[PDB]
Amino acid sequence: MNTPEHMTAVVQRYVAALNAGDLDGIVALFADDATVEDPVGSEPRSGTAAIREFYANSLKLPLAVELTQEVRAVANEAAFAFIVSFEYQGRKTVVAPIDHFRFNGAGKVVSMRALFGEKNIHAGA
Amino acid sequence: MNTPEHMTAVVQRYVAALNAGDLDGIVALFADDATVEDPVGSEPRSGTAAIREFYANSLKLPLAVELTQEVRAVANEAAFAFIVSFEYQGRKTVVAPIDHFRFNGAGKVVSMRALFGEKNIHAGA
Repeated sequence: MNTPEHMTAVVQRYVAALNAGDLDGIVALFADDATVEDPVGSEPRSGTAAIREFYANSLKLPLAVELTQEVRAVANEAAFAFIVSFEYQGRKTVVAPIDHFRFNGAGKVVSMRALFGEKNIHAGA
Repeated sequence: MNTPEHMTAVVQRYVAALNAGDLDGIVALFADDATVEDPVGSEPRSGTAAIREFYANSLKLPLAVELTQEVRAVANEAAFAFIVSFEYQGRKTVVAPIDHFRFNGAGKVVSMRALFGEKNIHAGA
């Protein structure tokens, strides 16, 4: 049963798994036929193996991710604002997206879409 | 041409029109065949006349709306966090949703979805 409480719990488990580099913990949140479109507009990775590799690549560098506002949960859907920070060659970068999950009956994520553009990437020189 | 700058400008014009109770200014932002789903899950109002009435009802009470974070704009889509505040019978209420716009080629809004649930409605007693 998809209650706002469950969907909010899932967003928190997702954010925490990213921080820990827990690939199994992230993949376990998705339906086997789920899709990920990161960022919006590109072509969606489909299925368990594609999704795992995507995150395996994202987690090449250590990410510090945190929710910046309350999670919005309603009718099998959740949206949340957060920031992902990482350093590279002495430069600290902060990506500030808004993600959107859609859950299935079983309470698993069937689709994920990360919305952010160049104006949401904040890196120094 | 839908540039992030245009889409961000539209979100700002939308938020300002709500604050002013400028119904023509809000409706002018949408495509004639646009849809509004407020909140997510319910049934979408379709077309210019339905959309105008919806907002005419929302604007029964004076709304104070403000963007709380940067607007996320990418590939014909924009998402933003904001709060709508209003008073009623001595009670101040704050709704904290995340809206999602999808633009057409002409740069007009073809669809709007407001995502927020009971946990995003913050009223006193």
